[PDB]
Amino acid sequence: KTHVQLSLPVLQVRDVLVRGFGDSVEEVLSEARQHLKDGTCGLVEVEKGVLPQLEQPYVFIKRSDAAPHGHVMVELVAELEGIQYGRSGETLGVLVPHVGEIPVAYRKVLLRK
Repeated sequence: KTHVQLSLPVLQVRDVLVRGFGDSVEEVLSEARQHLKDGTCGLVEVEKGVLPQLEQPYVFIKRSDAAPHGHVMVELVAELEGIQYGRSGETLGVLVPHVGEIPVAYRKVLLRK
């Protein structure tokens, strides 16, 4: 399938134990997709002071469309030193590994895989 319905655990930035997916734009996008597939991916909602607490490169989920079965359609965009790789809509949050942190909510998304 080109798209997959996922329910992403929303984590508080100060709870996150593993604060990025790796060391290159290509690696973080790769790892993010693997974790999304394995159900081991969390979402941090971006506000003032969140991103500097996480590790670059960042992986964003961004709205790709204006929501089948409650699931907002999203795609992945990476960022490193203020350059983005991809072009998409509004940020829903930054993806991080989920290693058992207790979430505050779930974000239902339809991921272009």
